[PDB]
Amino acid sequence: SGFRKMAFPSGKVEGCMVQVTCGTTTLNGLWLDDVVYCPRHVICPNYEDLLIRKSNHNFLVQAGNVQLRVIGHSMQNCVLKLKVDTANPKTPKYKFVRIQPGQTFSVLACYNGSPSGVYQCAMRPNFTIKGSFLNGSCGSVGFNIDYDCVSFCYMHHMELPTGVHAGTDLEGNFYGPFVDRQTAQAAGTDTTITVNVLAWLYAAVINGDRWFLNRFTTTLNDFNLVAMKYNYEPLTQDHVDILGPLSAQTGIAVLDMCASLKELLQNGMNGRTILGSALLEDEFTPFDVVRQCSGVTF
Amino acid sequence: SGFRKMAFPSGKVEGCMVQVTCGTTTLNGLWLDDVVYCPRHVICTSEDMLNPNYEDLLIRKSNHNFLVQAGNVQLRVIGHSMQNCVLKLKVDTANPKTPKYKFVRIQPGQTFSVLACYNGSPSGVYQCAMRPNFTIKGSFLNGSCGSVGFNIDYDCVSFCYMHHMELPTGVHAGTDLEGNFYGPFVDRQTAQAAGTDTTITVNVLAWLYAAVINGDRWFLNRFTTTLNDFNLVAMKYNYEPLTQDHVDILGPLSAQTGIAVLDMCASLKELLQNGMNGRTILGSALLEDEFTPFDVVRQCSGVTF
Ligand SMILES: O=C(Nc1cncc2ccccc12)[C@@H]1CNS(=O)(=O)c2ccc(Cl)cc21
Ligand SMILES: O=C(Nc1cncc2ccccc12)[C@@H]1CNS(=O)(=O)c2ccc(Cl)cc21
Ligand SMILES: [Cl-]
Repeated sequence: SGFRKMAFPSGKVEGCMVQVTCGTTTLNGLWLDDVVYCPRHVICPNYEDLLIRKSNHNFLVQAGNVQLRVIGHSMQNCVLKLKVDTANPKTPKYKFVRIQPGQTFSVLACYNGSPSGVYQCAMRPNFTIKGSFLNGSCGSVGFNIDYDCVSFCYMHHMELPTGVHAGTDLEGNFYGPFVDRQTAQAAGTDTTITVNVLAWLYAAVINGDRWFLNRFTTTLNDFNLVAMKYNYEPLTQDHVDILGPLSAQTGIAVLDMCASLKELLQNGMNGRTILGSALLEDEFTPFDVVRQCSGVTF
Repeated sequence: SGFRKMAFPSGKVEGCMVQVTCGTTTLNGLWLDDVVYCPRHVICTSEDMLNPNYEDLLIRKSNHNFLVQAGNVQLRVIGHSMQNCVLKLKVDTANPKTPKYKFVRIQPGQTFSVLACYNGSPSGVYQCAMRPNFTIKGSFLNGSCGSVGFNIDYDCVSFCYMHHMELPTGVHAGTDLEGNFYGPFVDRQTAQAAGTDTTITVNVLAWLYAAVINGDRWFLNRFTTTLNDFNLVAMKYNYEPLTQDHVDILGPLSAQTGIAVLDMCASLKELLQNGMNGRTILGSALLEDEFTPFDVVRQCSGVTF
């Protein structure tokens, strides 16, 4: 029993965090094999023109108490790749993956190449993440684990005026219409991740919370009109298929659960909570629910 | 900016998790130096759980009855002893991944990270608090016994909890790393129930200070309160009494935001009376009590917005 916002064990990622310093700027880097990946804004804009003036020795890379020697540098989109003289002996099995909005991941928040905390979060539909980052956190990474393989999906670049965060995949491509510069940028109007709320309703049923269930079912068309009114993301047939296993485990059809969500949207919780929350939670995917309600280890 | 339920990086603890098997029972163990620590109920059957005589079950065991597995390597048990509700298995190999560590017994209201494990393999990490009724609202399935709670302030890991059992309400009970249970619990399958739980008042106040640091003041009011009048109201909402120690502990956050502890207490009094009226505080529609004053100072900026 119990349902918590659970992050992946961060150990495989901790052994990759380094500190990158260029002039007065200090941020975090990801050391995998003989390459350190970090936000290109560490050199700050006309980035290729600023980088051509730099030499390898201008980049100071520190791994714990050891200084790594930079022997090459190149830029890939908004990420800077620093070739170092030593391959990371702690390099795990890894992939660079680009995630979609609604997908979740663990963030290992770091400062000065030293990990300070781990939390779970989701890529919002507006491509921002509601993280917890202070100055110096740039270069902190987001990841998932599949058995023994770490899939790096996010590198932190910036904070927006509303306190939300923006960053890139590990190939330097931003999530969202953001740019790495000091300019007027704002997060778009956000929406609720509907498939995730439904998965969390299934998790509540598994944990013995059924007060919100009713005898009614609905159609995908009728429900999407309701979702559009409450700033909820549209629910697709793919989402319904993905929720199949949870529907079979609890005996509650996806459109049956949709009618419960419809009634919660039109009428509220009436002083009640679901899994200790007075709001509808959307940062647990269907897979996160299945994994936490059947202990998958790494 | 931002405020999340944040756990400590678990790497230092992952390198200590092992699997302990005794007959048909399999659970987790903590390998530090040449000792594996695990719940003593690993020597019990399901039948034994009603009224187990641990001393009588343990005397019938030899070192080779305990199978300890660290990754793909079997560790050799060369000694065993019981300390309260923990079993200590002396092994032939010291853990090369043993971090700098301490065993600390925490008080209710204190928070810690939990590395949930199954078969000596870590599956997830989450942050939680020792409730005033000495239980924890964890996320544990069968096989999680032996999973540990810890804090890593600076570079030393302070082990504070080892998981032992789930109570009928779905909440969890366990011990410190010396085998002493938190709460009036026993490692028996006897009728045991968690006491009525209360809200950790000092933690809710700390989280209200965190909201002010992050730029939100909608809930403040022009009133103050005496400590006694605050407690008379708070206890009607099942809130823990606020002591002078709690007021002293909130001193730094009061100085950082310019809001006196008893003025923040007055704001809490009003929040309990009125509810939130469709508003949220740090993305929550409930009053959060699983962030200590120390957690807020650690995660929040030193400059208020
Ligand atoms: O956004 C940025 N950093 C930060 C990231 N996370 C949390 C922070 C909390 C406080 C202050 C800065 C934070 C920087 C500097 N600020 S900036 O000059 O506006 C900027 C602009 C672009 C890029 Cl890609 C980066 C940046
Ligand atoms: O509580 C116990 N195990 C578990 C611990 N954590 C989460 C679980 C979730 C599902 C099922 C079992 C779980 C066991 C067995 N059940 S028992 O015989 O009641 C029991 C009693 C005491 C002691 Cl110390 C231990 C136990
Ligand atoms: Cl304590």
